[PDB]
Amino acid sequence: SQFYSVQVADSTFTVLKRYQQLKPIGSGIVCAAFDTVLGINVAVKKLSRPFQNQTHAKRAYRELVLLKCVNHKNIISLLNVFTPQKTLEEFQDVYLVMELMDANLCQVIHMELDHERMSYLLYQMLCGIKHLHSAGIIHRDLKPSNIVVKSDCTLKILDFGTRYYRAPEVILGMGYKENVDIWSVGCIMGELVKGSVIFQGTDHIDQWNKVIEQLGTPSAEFMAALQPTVRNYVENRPAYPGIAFEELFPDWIFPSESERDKIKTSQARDLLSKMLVIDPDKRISVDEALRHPYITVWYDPAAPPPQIREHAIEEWKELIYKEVMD
Amino acid sequence: QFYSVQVADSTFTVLKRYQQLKPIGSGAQGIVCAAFDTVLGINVAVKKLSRPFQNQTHAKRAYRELVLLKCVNHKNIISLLNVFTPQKTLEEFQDVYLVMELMDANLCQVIHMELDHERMSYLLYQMLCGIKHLHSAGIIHRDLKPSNIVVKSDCTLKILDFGLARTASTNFMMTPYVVTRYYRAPEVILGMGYKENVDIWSVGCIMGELVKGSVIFQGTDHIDQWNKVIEQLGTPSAEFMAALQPTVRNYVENRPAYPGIAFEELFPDWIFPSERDKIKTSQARDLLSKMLVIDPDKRISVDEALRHPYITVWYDPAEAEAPPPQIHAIEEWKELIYKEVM
Ligand SMILES: O=C(Nc1cccc(-c2n[nH]c3ccc(-c4nc[nH]n4)cc23)c1)c1ccco1
Ligand SMILES: O=C(Nc1cccc(-c2n[nH]c3ccc(-c4nc[nH]n4)cc23)c1)c1ccco1
Repeated sequence: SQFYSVQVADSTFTVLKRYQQLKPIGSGIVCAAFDTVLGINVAVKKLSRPFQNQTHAKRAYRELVLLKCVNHKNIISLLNVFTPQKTLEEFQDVYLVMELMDANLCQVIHMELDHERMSYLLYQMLCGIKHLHSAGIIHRDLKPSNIVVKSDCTLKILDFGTRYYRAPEVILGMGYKENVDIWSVGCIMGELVKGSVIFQGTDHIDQWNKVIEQLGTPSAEFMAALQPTVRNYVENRPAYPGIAFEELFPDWIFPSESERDKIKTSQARDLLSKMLVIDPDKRISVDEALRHPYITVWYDPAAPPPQIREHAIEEWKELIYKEVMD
Repeated sequence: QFYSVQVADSTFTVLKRYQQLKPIGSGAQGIVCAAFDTVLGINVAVKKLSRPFQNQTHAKRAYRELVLLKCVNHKNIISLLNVFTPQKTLEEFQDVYLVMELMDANLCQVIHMELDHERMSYLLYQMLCGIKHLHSAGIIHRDLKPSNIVVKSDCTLKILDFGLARTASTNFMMTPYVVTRYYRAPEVILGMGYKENVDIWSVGCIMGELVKGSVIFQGTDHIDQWNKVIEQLGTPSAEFMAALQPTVRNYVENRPAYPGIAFEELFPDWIFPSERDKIKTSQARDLLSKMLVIDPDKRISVDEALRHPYITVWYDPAEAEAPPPQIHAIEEWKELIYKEVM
């Protein structure tokens, strides 16, 4: 096969000749490109020095294996993968070709969405997350910027797993389970409705303060699950009663141009109140969220789980190279 | 003070506040008129109990209706406004008039209309809510049909009565009846016992009729009712049939075998109401397939039907639950009923 090179935004992209007129859409570094075999625009991602250490190679091998095996309507589709190198010995760069979307969620936060659209977006998020959970993948890094949409309101998750969306248990260095991703969904949901970040901490420790001021000091039952030294910190914070959810998310920030909006507003606030819960023992699960009145309107009763670690940098390199070549 | 009026070949004697009586409903146990209430400035429904004191069953049922109507307070159960007797003493005592909120129609009247998914699911949500409130008070209706459900033009729906006492026996399909009983649950028809989801069969029959615009199981007589069930849903399991009373068991097992019709064929796409309607249609059919189940062991519960995608969209988590209600010789009944009236 033949390639050509183009300097794009401080970088040099060397790609198959089928991908033309590259233009940057984010930062792996990502370009939009016209595919002259398919006749469509695609997204071309050049992986950022994939084998510089232990972390990078581990991450990039995972991303590539998962993109190839996972097929769900709410997870980004891989269209092609290539390298401009011809041997394992000179092998340096990996290019991922993915479907091109219209926008990420940061951009939709700035608009005035009705209940139908908000609930449909949230339904899709939870569907994507459920599929990831069923494959043993707990994401932990969900945020507006790694979720993309089409103008017909289709939603896909970009990666397989920033401070503003981290669950209380992550902040306090506890363990976590599936519903760690529900906290993040609650944070994104709140922001879609409010137009601003719910918990905007100046640092990772100030994050806890932002949570406490709004939701209140968590229960003694929750405290019991902390190691004494971590609990000492938590209990030495000023005490907060928490703000009522009717006050946190007042009627006026919700759509209110018809009478049927009134009940959807009660439902949306109720779901928020179950997702934004400090104690993961008491926080809603993905399956229950999917059955919530606000969400379940989108469920159709009429997808197979995917057919799915420490190494030397050279051992990782041959693993990645094998994945690119088949 | 009272005055008398001849209404649809019956004589009503009512308080003078109740004026311009016009009949709206007939039948045994009660004759019903709309009346303008000059104290309240609204039209109401006046029901005269159809001879409450003829025997012990009549007096029992009349007492039960009155007690329950008084104690129950739920937005989907008919509200009682007043109760009175034209007689002045316990010795005189004879007639009972019940005054209730006036609605716009019986569900018989609005069933078969061209209704969208939004109105249909809303009516069904309301029915389920009333039923659940009854169940939580220990009341299982067992005889729900469109004629005991009433509606307003805004789609508000209420249940009109409390059906059969918990300890009442029913007659199975082999024992004749004159009237139509299109909504009777298979377990009642077959002589079985009943549990709470007896009422779910009725809702399924009502849901199907709202969608199709025709009675789902329209038997020519009491026995043909069962043939209409099996022709569409299919013969139930050997195990289920084997557990029936001999009279029933022998008939039912020697019936021709039917495979049943797929719910996509029974309730096809074109009978349902955009692209938003497509998922709702699919959800509606799914609920129907779970309600219209012969064997009560395999039939959906009221709680589960309320959480269904088709239904739960009308659930408001913020609104307060309605608190649960605070619950003989024919001449002892009279004194019991008189005290309730006064
Ligand atoms: O900006 C446009 N689209 C847009 C906007 C935001 C994301 C994507 C996007 N689609 N597919 C992807 C795969 C990966 C990434 C990725 N971003 C960081 N890292 N990776 C991003 C995408 C696309 C646009 C479309 C038409 C006219 O302008
Ligand atoms: O026909 C009208 N309304 C209507 C129609 C059918 C039922 C009711 C009804 N409202 N309240 C009730 C209480 C009991 C009964 C009852 N029927 C048997 N037994 N009991 C019935 C009702 C009302 C109407 C309203 C305005 C103009 O026409």
